[PDB]
Formats: sequence, structure tokens, C-alpha cells
Amino acid sequence: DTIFGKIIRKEIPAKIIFEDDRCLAFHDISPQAPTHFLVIPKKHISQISVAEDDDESLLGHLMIVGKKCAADLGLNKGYRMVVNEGSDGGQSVYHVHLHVLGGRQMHWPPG
Amino acid sequence: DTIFGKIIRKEIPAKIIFEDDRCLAFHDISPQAPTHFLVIPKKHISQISVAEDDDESLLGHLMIVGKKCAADLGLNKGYRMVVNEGSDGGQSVYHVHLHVLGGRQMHWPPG
Repeated sequence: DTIFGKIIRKEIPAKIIFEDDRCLAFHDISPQAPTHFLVIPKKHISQISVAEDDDESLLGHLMIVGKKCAADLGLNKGYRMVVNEGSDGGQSVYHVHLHVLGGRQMHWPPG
Repeated sequence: DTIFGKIIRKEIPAKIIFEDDRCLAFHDISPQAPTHFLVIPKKHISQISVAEDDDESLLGHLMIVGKKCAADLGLNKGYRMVVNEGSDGGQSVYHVHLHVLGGRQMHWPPG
């Protein structure tokens, strides 16, 4: 369940930007940029390393939802899409979630 | 097009990791981590903000391939996946590309 499950279950409140039969995009509570949100699959996939080849269209779906919400958020100057795998990736929640950061200049390297 | 085009075209060398009929994975020339390689679409989508809703499985396919290469490359302790959009996003080349970074701990915020 994590907090993700409870949020999707609307058990607990989130700054929901978007929703459809496949995902939930809500604002990241500990933003690392002016605008920071997460686009996550309602379906549980702990980490990208274990995403199946049939999981393919959902991953790209998270990606498209991300690009739509970001434009919705007026992110016309740009943004950075992120997914963190495991320990070195700094994966906090073991449920696949796509980070979207904007509102400012991102730097190289990406952490 | 871009250098990514000529790379796809075999015009200029590249440290190729995997190829199939729709995409190419190869090492980043200026790596930002022990393992830093990219996954790019043969179809020239200039950037994610423009990607057709038809590019959804393709954009998912990138991520799929990516995590596969990360696994073939032995990245079993995690890594980070990145998609830079526009100036704020710090998009170096205007042709959709997915970063995969590992070999070391990735920090938060992600740039």
C-alpha cells in the first residue's frame, strides 16, 4: 500500500493534478523545484527494474501524462523527467513513480 | 538532423549497447556516472513535449530497453533514468533521449 496506495485510494489527501483509469499525478510535497509532481501507475510495480515488457504502454503513458500535466502547469520553458531505481537511484518509494521538475534551471549532472 | 541522427545512421562512431528496429542504446560521450548511457528513438521526436499520443508504447519501449541494458551492464544496485525537456530541462540534443545513470549514488535533488 505505502502512502501511494492510500493516496490512490484517496484515503489520504494529495495535490492531484490528474487522474485516469491508469495513473495519478499529484504534487510532490517535498518539491525540489518551483513545480514538482509525481506521475504514478495505479498498478503496483515496485521498481522499473522489475517492469515487464507488457508494462511498456503504461510506462510511456506515465511519460505522456507527465508531459501533459507539465504543460498544464505552464512549464513552457522546460522540465526534467525522472525515475529512480534502487539504492544508487535513491528510490524512496518502492512503487514506480515518475518525477517531474520544473519552474527553474536544472543542472548537469542530474544529481 | 542532430549528431544523434548521424549516430543512428552509423555515420559517426558510438559505443553501441543494443539496437532493435525502433531504437538505439549507446554510451554517453561525456558520462556523468561510472555508467551513463542513453536510449534513443529511431523516429526523430525533437522532444518529449511534442511526442504524439501515438509515441506512448515507443516511449515506454525506451524505458523497457533502458532497464534491460542497465541489467546487461550489471547495474544491480540501482540507477536513475532521465528525460530533459527544453532549456530549464537542460536538454542538450533536440531528439528525444533517455539517460540511464549508475555506477554511483545519485543525489537528491536530481540537478
